[PDB]
Amino acid sequence: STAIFSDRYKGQRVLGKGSFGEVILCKDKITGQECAVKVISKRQVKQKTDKESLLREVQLLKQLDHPNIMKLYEFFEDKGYFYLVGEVYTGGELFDEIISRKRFSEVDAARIIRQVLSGITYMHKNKIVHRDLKPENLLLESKSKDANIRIIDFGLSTHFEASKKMKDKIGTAYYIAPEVLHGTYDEKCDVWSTGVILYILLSGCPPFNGANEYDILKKVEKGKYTFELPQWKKVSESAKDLIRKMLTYVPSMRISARDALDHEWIQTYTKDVPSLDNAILNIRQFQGTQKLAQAALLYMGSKLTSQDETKELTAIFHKMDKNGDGQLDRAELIEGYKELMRMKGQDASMLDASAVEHEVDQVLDAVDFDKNGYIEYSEFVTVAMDRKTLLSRERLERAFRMFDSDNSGKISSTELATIFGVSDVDSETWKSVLSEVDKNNDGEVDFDEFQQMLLKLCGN
Ligand SMILES: CCOc1ccc2cc(-c3nn(C[C@H](C(C)C)N(C)C)c4ncnc(N)c34)ccc2c1
Repeated sequence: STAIFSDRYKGQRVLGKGSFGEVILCKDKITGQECAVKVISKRQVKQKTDKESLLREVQLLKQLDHPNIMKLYEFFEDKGYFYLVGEVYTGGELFDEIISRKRFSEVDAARIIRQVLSGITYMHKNKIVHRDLKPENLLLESKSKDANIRIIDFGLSTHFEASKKMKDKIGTAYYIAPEVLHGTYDEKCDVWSTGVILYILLSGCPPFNGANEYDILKKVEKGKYTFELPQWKKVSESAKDLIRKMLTYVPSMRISARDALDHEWIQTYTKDVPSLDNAILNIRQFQGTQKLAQAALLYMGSKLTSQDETKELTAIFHKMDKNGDGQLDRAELIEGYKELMRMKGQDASMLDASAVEHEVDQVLDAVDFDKNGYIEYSEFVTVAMDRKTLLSRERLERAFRMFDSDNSGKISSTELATIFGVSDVDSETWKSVLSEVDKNNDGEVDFDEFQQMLLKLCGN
């Protein structure tokens, strides 16, 4: 009688890893409506509150409505997962659209920040705090150029513990309010994060920066920042005054979301403004660096998952092969692949039996052999996993290219230091690894070299 997610929805495709879980594009089996489902693994994420409190929050968020906040439609739960079913948005992340623009002025910044403050104000009225507000939580509603910003992930932080794994942690330290670090926080922390994002939109650099996560956290905690850089000369006084008010240390003296909406800067500039060319270049650099460290971490992770899943799948099938001749049929292959999912959460794309039948067919319709006869599972295993190895190898490659804006084919030692600082790989550890692959003292690596470093940084 309790509703089953897969009874209602089929998976179309994965949309990536978000905070607390993967997101999958799904479709209602009856009505045909498309949805973006965030699937949270119960094993991998400790809850902060009881079930009663989670349920009550979900019920509230189902009834909330605001143009700058993601719409939530449905909530499911079974033995291992939460399924959070929201509206699909196709505009991508705000910053990925900002990097691909000729001009960007304070008028562009003010319109974006007004949308963010508007969504935030509304949620604070409803006593919902974000805590983790950052640029990848700002999606554009569509590919249209006038598109509304939809803030994602309101509600989650209250109920779920943040990951301390670096794959999940990257990019977060720049944005977290000081009082979150120390444990006594309330809705003002969201003004702080919004202040950091605005600082970044108008200069291209984080106001609190450092060589690794803990050095960023130290800057945040002392709370000092300056507008002394060159690009701050191209910016109105009123913009810096707002930022000062939003990055006020003691939360009770910090400006509220609502009072920020009535600020001179927002009033004036969301109604003869020079472009901010110097900020577009730095944000393009900043985004590129952030995106490649993520891809570096996700690539290392999927290689670790592959090692785990390759050995496990082989063992499962050996048990199944009773006669010991290596011959299993598609139905057994499906049963073996299902069992791998029975004890693993990395394929949130494999939501049910029919997602797995199709995925076996795809592997099978590559290995060439017939799916109505018996099969050599050894072969099947070696192709199934690579459809994540090659798949992930290609996603790293693209971010390497994206990062290499001069198409030089290479990343300097200085740039590696920056990528590995953001990735929290120890300086001595990656230099050590660099030495084992770059024996010419070029002080630069090409893609395959950079890839070899990462395999050596995840025990290969
Ligand atoms: C209470 C929070 O419940 C939800 C439900 C669905 C969610 C869906 C997304 C989401 N994530 N993504 C993919 C994004 C990015 C590619 C835009 N990242 C996380 C891989 C989306 N793309 C389009 N529309 C969406 N709604 C999303 C993010 C947070 C969500 C939170």
